[PDB]
Amino acid sequence: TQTQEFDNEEEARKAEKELRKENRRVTVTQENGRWRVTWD
Repeated sequence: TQTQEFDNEEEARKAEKELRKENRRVTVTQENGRWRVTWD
């Protein structure tokens, strides 16, 4: 469990699609904006 924030270039969505193929699981959360993808 590790909070990694990304750009607003939408490479957080790329990171969802990419890191899932290697990392345990990523959790994309734009709570009040700010693409905070917490990967395990």
